[PDB]
Amino acid sequence: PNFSGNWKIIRSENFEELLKVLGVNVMLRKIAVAAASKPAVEIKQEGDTFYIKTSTTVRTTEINFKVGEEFEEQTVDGRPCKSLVKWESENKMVCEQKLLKGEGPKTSWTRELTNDGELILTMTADDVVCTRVYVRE
Ligand SMILES: CC(C)N1CCC(C)(C)c2cc(-c3ccc(/C=C/C(=O)O)cc3)ccc21
Repeated sequence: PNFSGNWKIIRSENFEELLKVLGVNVMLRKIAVAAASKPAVEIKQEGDTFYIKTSTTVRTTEINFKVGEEFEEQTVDGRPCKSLVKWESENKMVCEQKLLKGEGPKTSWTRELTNDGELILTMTADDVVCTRVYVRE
């Protein structure tokens, strides 16, 4: 079974720490943390073609990409960035991000499928590592 699914979060570490290092102020961090507690995550995968929708009441992100072909999205803190996703295996994709404008910490994300049917999202901003684990429902 591939990345396709409706994914439900079961673990999170260091989400607020991630927003902190990206310069998001306390009140905005509190809104984002509240929204991130209960996201709806939709992934449709066809080979290298991906649709990923992460939706909360206050902020929804939808990206369409092909692994290996560059695209524009936002960083986790809403900064426009150039993205490129590569395979590290059939079960792990790694995305390197470059800001369009301004200055800021180096950002990246990884999505990995475990043999036990979990999805692990890793988001980094310089030193800081945020891990979110999802299961299908
Ligand atoms: C003030 C509100 C509208 N605001 C602006 C600042 C920013 C971009 C940091 C943010 C981020 C989020 C947010 C929520 C969930 C996720 C991730 C969820 C997931 O992948 O499970 C990412 C960002 C929500 C809300 C939010």
